[PDB]
Amino acid sequence: KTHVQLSLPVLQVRDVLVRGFGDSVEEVLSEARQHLKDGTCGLVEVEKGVLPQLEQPYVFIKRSDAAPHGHVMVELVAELEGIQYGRSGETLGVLVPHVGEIPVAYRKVLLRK
Repeated sequence: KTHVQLSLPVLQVRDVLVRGFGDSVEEVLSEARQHLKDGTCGLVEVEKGVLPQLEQPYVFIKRSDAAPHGHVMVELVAELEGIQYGRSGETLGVLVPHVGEIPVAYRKVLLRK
């Protein structure tokens, strides 16, 4: 399938134990997709002071469309030193590994895989 319905655990930035997916734009996008597939991916909602607490490169989920079965359609965009790789809509949050942190909510998304 080109798209997959996922329910992403929303984590508080100060709870996150593993604060990025790796060391290159290509690696973080790769790892993010693997974790999304394995159900081991969390979402941090971006506000003032969140991103500097996480590790670059960042992986964003961004709205790709204006929501089948409650699931907002999203795609992945990476960022490193203020350059983005991809072009998409509004940020829903930054993806991080989920290693058992207790979430505050779930974000239902339809991921272009």
